[PDB]
Amino acid sequence: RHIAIPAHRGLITDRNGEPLAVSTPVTTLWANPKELMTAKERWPQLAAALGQDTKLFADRIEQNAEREFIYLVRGLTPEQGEGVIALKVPGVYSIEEFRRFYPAGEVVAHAVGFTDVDDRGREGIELAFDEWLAGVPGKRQVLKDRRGRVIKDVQVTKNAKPGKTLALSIDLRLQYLAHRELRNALLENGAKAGSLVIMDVKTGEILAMTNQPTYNPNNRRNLQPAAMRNRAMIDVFEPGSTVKPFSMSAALASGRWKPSDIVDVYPGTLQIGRYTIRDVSRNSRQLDLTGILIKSSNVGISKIAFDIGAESIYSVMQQVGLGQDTGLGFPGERVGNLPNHRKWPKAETATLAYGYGLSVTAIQLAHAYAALANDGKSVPLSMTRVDRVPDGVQVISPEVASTVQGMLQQVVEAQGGVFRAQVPGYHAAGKSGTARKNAYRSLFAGFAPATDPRIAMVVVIDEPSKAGYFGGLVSAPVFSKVMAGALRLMNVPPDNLP
Ligand SMILES: *C(=O)[C@@H]([C@@H]1NC(C(=O)O)=C(S[C@@H]2CN[C@H](C(=O)N(C)C)C2)[C@@H]1C)[C@@H](C)O
Repeated sequence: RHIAIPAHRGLITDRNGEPLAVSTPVTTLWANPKELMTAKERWPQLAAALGQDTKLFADRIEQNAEREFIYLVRGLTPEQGEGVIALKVPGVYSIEEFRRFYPAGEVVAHAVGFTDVDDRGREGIELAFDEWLAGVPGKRQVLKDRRGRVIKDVQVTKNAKPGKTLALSIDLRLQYLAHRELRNALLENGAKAGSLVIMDVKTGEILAMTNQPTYNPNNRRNLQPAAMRNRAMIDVFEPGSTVKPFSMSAALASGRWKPSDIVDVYPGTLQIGRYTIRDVSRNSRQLDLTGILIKSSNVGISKIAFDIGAESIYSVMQQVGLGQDTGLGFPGERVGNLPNHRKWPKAETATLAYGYGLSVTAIQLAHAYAALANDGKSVPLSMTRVDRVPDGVQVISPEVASTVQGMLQQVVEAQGGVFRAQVPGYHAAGKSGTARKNAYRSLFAGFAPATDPRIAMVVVIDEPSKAGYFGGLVSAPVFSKVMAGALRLMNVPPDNLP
């Protein structure tokens, strides 16, 4: 009785108007088997025109002989569709439909996602913003005799309303740079999987989100399953040392600690009841707060955690969004877990403090660094272009955030620091770490320009079979290269000036 009139699906562009998902006209062929059944001699030419086996085609028509609508083929070009319609096969009609094509392809596959056969969002932005993008389908009334001769297509019951254009937060230029550099780093280190997230610290915008391995959304016939995984939003891990700047934020906000305060960590181990906290680097006695970060001392961070209490640490981590909902409403996005133990024994206090007491995603870690870089102000995450920036929330006092930024600038720039993360022409800040899932990931989280932050970035490189990945060796060089390129693409003035 009714045949739907598909609506033009809204265009998806990057933030600069570059096309990412385009509704393109296609011609679909359908048939009324009751009418096709009267023209059996035409079937082989029809089957041959559709590149279909004559018998498989005949069986399909015979098996559907009492039906009034079946699809023959979907998604042909207008010219191909016209050519078959030009054979004048009785009971064979055409529907002008729309099919999504993804011009940037594998470069932004997970972020954009894709639609199903019926042009409905199935993954990523296509799904998250399906109501905005879809539009309203039309309706046409088909009236036939008491069998299969089309008596009336009388009218169109309702016209189609097209979907709405959507500009993503993604900057395809930064996305391409991140994609290329993550693939390069994976090949260099013998790694197979990873993610790279770039964020605008002032606006909450996700400027880049790339996952390796990736896939071509235009050709989804039996791909590798690992390729489909949106790692940045789905791979949950214990962030480890990358959350020590948050434990430091709690220490500075407690009123008990100043950056020049000292902690004795010798001999790089600390016994707490039956348990032993151990530092990987064990060449220290007295360290200031910046030194605890540079040497990544678990003993140093744990002693501070015992002094200030785990409640203060848990609260900073919860306030910056670690193990919390992002509010993006992105399909398949995971939350992780930040356990609120209410009362923490010494062992749980220490493990929380050096980041093995919680599980987060790369997106949550990048959002947490954005808050720190944005002078302690958290702006809601956005996968769409943000024109009017929300007020956000002051989650870390501006004083504490500015102090920790300076400590992280020293982690990158000071003697003995993560020098492979330095960005020529700029001052940069960040912290390397080894994530845990035991499966490991090499991490670098940071932001730049260090003295007036604009961009936050997280690099996650998955550690294969055997260890040996140090975040400072593996992920830090990727941060340097992508950050150098992203700041220049954004015309951010160099801050490393005399
Ligand atoms: C945190 O993730 C763990 C520590 N964090 C780091 C780090 O700084 O990435 C280290 S590695 C330690 C510090 N610098 C040395 C280094 O980078 N190499 C010699 C290459 C060794 C620890 C793994 C923490 C939870 O133990």
